[PDB]
Amino acid sequence: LNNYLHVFYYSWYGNPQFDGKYIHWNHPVLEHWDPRIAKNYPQGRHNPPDDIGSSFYPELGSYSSRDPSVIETHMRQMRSASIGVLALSWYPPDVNDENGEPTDNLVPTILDKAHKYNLKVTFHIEPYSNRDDQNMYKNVKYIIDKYGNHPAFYRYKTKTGNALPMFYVYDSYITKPEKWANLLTTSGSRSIRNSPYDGLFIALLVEEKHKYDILQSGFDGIYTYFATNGFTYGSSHQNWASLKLFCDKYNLIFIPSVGPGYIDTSIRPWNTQNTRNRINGKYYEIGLSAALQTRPSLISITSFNEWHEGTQIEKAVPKRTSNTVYLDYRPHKPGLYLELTRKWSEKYSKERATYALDRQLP
Ligand SMILES: OC[C@H]1NC[C@@H](O)[C@@H](O[C@H]2O[C@H](CO)[C@@H](O)[C@H](O)[C@H]2O)[C@@H]1O
Ligand SMILES: [Mg+2]
Repeated sequence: LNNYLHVFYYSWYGNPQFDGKYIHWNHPVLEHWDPRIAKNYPQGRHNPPDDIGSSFYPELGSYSSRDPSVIETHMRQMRSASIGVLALSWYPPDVNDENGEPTDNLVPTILDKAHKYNLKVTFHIEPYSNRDDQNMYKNVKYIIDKYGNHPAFYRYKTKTGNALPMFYVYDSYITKPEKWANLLTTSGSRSIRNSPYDGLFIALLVEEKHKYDILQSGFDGIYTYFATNGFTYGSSHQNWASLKLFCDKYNLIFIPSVGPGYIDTSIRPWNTQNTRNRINGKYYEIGLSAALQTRPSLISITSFNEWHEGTQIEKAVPKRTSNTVYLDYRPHKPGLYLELTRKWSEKYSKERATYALDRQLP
């Protein structure tokens, strides 16, 4: 069970059975800002269970994240894949993504279940409205005060520092470095550094130039998230070597994000250019291979169950409707991407041993 391997996990799915309504599966088709194109594409909310906001279809179907048996299954599948850490998409309580309802109320159950399959839960901080250095302080405090004592709570166990929480911060670069440095530098007006609420803060890098913004901000590490090689400077794995090298110079944790392919045209029909075909695993493997080159401190996986963007490694089946031929992992099985992960996880987990300065040889 590899604890240096992280996977981005979403809890925002709902169905009538458990939530009393469909959530996220019944996703709207997001309109192009230019309506003179929006009108040449589908419109409105997907009407599940047959029609969902996804180019693939889950084994569990139109499932509820509030369904213990789903959480259980999910944990089990991550375990099969030998992932130790799920990076849970998080919004503050009474707050939600624009296409969902709130999901902090669920976290207690997700931890209990992560614990039950001896898995760990770190937090993937979404860009909630008015996110800044101030409410971030209030939320870190809430998160550790609320979930720190839970034996599922993830802490990067520094070989010989303190065991430190990790916070992945999605679209960090939105908040100016001056503002981050209030919270993330030692002498910042609201610094949690050297405090009971200190952690390892991970910033999304997009453009080459975000490097320097990230240093000025006070962040401990960087992650790329994006599954589409070519989309951003970060998500392009040819760049990854330079980001490792930079991260080494400035004592930053370089966490590359590897994805098994990309397709989001169920909800962003204009977004074809970033579609990547899975090539039955070849994409995913070239991604995980390029990540291992760098000899990274952790590796992140985009994603377990981002179904809208088609980055999910979770078990998916073939399905056909009156009008839709859903994609699927055929020729191979529902578990294909869990096995490709288990494979490369055990390879990473092993290779990572030879890295440490203490474990070198004559
Ligand atoms: O986890 C970070 C990032 N991942 C990809 C998306 O899930 C993105 O969320 C936006 O896009 C989804 C559709 O892809 C949409 O449901 C949501 O409301 C958006 O916030 C997310 O921030
Ligand atoms: Mg150290």
